[PDB]
Amino acid sequence: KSDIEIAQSVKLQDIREIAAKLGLTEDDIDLYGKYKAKVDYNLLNNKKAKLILTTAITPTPAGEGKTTTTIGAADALTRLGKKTIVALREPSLGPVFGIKGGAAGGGYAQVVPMEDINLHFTGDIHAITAANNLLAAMVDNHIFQGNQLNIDTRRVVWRRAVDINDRQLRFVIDGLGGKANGVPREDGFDITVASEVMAIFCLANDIMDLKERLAKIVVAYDREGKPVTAGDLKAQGAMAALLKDALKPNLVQTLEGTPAFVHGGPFANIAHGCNSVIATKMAMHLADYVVTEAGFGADLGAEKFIDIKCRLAGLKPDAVIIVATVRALKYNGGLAKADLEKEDLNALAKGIPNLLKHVENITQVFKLPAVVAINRFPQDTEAELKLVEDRCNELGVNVALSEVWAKGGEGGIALAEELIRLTEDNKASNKGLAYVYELDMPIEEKIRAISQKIYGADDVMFTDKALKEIANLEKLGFGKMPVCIAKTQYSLTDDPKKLGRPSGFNITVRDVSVSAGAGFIVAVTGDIMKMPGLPKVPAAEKIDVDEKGVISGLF
Amino acid sequence: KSDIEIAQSVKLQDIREIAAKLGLTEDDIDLYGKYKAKVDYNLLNNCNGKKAKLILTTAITPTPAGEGKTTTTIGAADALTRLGKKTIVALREPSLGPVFGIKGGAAGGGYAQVVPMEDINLHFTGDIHAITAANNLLAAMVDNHIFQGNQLNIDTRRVVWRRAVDINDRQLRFVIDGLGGKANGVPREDGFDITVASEVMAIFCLANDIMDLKERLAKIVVAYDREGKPVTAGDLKAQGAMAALLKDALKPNLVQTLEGTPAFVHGGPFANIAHGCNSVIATKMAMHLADYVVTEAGFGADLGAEKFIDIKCRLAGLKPDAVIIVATVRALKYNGGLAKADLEKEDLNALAKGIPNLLKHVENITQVFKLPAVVAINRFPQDTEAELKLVEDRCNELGVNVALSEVWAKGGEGGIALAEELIRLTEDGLAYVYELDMPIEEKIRAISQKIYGADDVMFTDKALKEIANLEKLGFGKMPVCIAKTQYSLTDDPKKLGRPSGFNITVRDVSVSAGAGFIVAVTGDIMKMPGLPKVPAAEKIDVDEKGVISGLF
Ligand SMILES: [K+]
Ligand SMILES: [K+]
Ligand SMILES: [K+]
Ligand SMILES: [K+]
Repeated sequence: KSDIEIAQSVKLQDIREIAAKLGLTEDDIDLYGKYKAKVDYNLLNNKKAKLILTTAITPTPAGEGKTTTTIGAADALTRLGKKTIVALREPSLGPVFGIKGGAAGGGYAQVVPMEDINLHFTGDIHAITAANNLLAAMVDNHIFQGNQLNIDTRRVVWRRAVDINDRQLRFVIDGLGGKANGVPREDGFDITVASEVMAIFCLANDIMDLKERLAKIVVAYDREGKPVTAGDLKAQGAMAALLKDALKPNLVQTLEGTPAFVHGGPFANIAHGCNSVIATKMAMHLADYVVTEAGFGADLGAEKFIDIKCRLAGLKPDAVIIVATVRALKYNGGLAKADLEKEDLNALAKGIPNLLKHVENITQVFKLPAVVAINRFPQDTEAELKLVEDRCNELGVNVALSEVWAKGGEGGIALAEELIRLTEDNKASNKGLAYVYELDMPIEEKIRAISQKIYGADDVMFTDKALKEIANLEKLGFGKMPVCIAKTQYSLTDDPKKLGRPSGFNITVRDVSVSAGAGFIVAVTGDIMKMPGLPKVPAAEKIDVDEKGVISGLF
Repeated sequence: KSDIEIAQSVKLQDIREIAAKLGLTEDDIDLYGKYKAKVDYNLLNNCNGKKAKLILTTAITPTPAGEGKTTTTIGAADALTRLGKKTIVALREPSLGPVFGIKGGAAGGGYAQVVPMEDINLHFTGDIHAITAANNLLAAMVDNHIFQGNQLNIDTRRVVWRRAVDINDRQLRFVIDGLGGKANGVPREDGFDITVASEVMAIFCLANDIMDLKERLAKIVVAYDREGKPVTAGDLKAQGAMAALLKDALKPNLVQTLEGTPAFVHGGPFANIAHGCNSVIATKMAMHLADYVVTEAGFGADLGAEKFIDIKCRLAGLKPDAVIIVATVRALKYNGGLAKADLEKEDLNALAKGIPNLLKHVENITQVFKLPAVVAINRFPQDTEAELKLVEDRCNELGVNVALSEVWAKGGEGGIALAEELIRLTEDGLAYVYELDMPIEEKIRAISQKIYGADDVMFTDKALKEIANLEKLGFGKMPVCIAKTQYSLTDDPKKLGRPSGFNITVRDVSVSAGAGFIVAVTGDIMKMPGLPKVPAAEKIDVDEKGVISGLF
């Protein structure tokens, strides 16, 4: 019984009745069909919820069902009589046509309508694409019309975008055709959700902060090295006007009718891998418990959820879910696929340190309440689960068995109860929030602080190129903001083949740039794909529509 | 009072009420906010009309300062509604591009508007994004096929498909893509057009339903192989996915006039390289849901009206019941040589030198297309009683009445005389300029001689060769779409008046095999406008509440 079969076999509730559960009326929402609606963001200036973060262990090529657990947890809280909202990211449209689409969640833990969310949804990503490309066209128009700001054509760092998996646009030359048609320069397209516009869209408090952030975008450098901004080009009003409706969070729902926001969807390497701040804040204003998540494992996603999103937005998670599976741990202990359906306590024993490292980071470094969610598969023996529970309990952390894939909200009551226990009226902590690094430190000491404390690196090495880039960013006033580290998700090191809990290793930063409007430094550790390619046989080939307009072949 | 202020000062009816006027339940429509809806296209095949009376709004040869064809189009519909006739106005959705370069504008004007005006000028219901995505998906699939082995044996230098963005971006007119070594694609020359110039928009507009959409896309010629044979979107298995991307967009957008007349706004191709009409599915939907439908075509009757009949009506199987030809006194005086500025003071000489242009359009409609015509004049206050009488007198001598229209100032009240005449014209086989079985040259000669009044048509040696390749490849039974300047009946924009003793020169001929017509270019054709020195974008702004200002 497919995710698509499951999603189609369930009568969804009209979105006005889902909105009713949040005390929203016809006047608070803009409908986009029967099962989708945008919530006016002006509600946010007239108490707040407990915030739960769903993160996970180091990911495998397949998955650990993080998003599925994130949905399942919210459905469970709802059943226990808690007014709850699950907040998630919108997937980009590109992959749907290359390597198949997929569910928001899975099993009986989904957010729906599945088909619309995968396609145009409410048009957020299209608005973001238009804004990015307007900016680019305004940069080139300015150069063409006389280049008053003295932009060095070879130093425009702003890139164009489309939400299609198109390798042909990674490296291009545009502005050709003689003097009436542009001025030649090297350029390229990123997949829309990699644009700084998407990261900014997700870190904005409101429409005004969006506009002020957009204005700070560095689009190019002039001929003596000084940054030129979207503000210099007077683009920020037009971009924000283009993003006016998009920035209203999208209200949809779970298979059990828990209210749900789907909004924003940045990269989790070159950006912070979270859904939008405005949506998270909206959920906390309308509910008593909010469940959300961040991309990849807890070394990237949660680190950036806390040290970037929470920091700049002024939020604090009240508890963290660390998702794990017996399979993924045994893979981390070096068992190799196809050999993972059999019980192996030795292999599991060698995989647990990874989980423990992530639990240690959440409980000791970030100092947050935590529960471990094992997504129970059928072949998970009684001993294997007991083993995970014992090792976790020795750090003082509980394990909840999650069966939400198979049973929906009923399969995550134990997790939900633990989360209620963990967050029990004890907010306390006038302290504030524990971050990995402080803002006033130099860029290399933040990268070092993250690499050592979170990844468990001995140290971080820097190339001469990286070092020079850091120096010039310190000068230009960018030395006092969060640092986003772009590395592989499949390992705690920057070498993806190093599984388990690696030690006696370093990270190596090869490139450092600023997302000035987003408000963070991006530190790349090698190669980061910004535009995926279509396979030999794209999924598009088998996507069809019939006489009556029903789409087939997306899943 | 400005157009946006009027559009923001009128209290609009919930679109569900508007839908009810047409007998549509909750149920039959997808709401996009309180004042917009998409109507399900499965209501077509549904049952059986009982088709409406179809009214085509066209115009004289345009000047830079427009003649308000759209406003008259909206007003004739509002008038008809006030005369108790169940009416829908059908219009084109405008592209986003120009709004950020030279500021947007009303859908119509004055008290003859379709609204919400802001939404229509931005993302609306997202139709143009779906189109852009479909076009750009196909382009990605063409390149992927080449990158992955190139079974179809495409010549990389003969990929004629082009990418799309709805931004006025001259930087993308001419590009090289597929650079960065073997891992990043295959080098070729390429470029973007503005989205609404893509064949996907023309096909979007000519499709009868979702199955006709899919089958038209399959026939898109994306490239040629190394031995001259066309490769298609169908060969790439792209048509299903393109249609999936366009599944919702293809449902017509139901909105309203200021007075609450049901309006469709849907589709919007060029009127030079394409046919300049709103979508067939929206017109057909309107003719199904109503008794009168008022719609329009881009530019003057030599371009828009010619193609509305010879391309849209031919392929869609429609027949207009009457034609409105819009003109103004100022426009005619301009066309009779009077050089701007003075287009304010009376000048019965210059008017009499402009009128022939009008009479040529009237002749083409009433004698060549053999259709009931009415000339509607958008009366300005500075128009003298004698100027207006001279236009009426010259028109009455050909058998055509003149209705004074003041729908700009007075709304539907100002189009009563026009509407009453339309009722009279529609109470008291379609004639095409050419037959499909004629060769391409002869079809181009037919339009040029009968409609523009040219002596003959000249072709370059390149055009003759291109034409011949299309004849042999089996594209010779298709309608022909002549792309040329709108500001003149010739292909020289300077030639105002009713020019005599001229020829047209066809310099380039290609095919939109999906859309089903040949495009014949006669001069420079700008498919991607650029931004001015100071883009309108610079003064567009949004406040903490999320109100946009500076858009108009
Ligand atoms: K999507
Ligand atoms: K560049
Ligand atoms: K538009
Ligand atoms: K080309």
